Amino acid sequence: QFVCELKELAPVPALLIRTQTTMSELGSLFEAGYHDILQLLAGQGKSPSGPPFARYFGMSAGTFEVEFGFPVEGGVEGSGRVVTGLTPSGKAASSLYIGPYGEIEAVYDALMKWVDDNGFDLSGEAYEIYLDNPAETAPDQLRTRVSLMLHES
Repeated sequence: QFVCELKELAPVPALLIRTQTTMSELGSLFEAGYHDILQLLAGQGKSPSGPPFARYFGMSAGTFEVEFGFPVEGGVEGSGRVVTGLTPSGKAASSLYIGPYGEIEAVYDALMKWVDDNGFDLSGEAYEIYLDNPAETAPDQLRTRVSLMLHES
């Protein structure tokens, strides 16, 4: 029920916040951080050049790495907690998930199955691209591009 593909991601400029967090703080972290990035861009008379995303690394049960932000045209400067960087690069198993974010584990299970069957090894990092904003999109139509980063051995 999920179409999974091997994709070679090309990196582009991004404004990001790279930190470590726990599940209970994640919501507030994203709320304040994405706003930070947006206001920083606005202050410079600019805007994002792509949809927001987040990279996850570690166990959700403890403190895990989370790096998130927006792709940008570049030439923009970071400030405070916001830094300049790149969107992910390299190989990944990717699928487009549609529906409420809470039920996303379904696509992850499909992706992991795909990875095993295609002779790839997981890097451990997950990359999600939030194409639609849950504030103005009905659950059934909410798109999230999910990608599990891959190793090469």
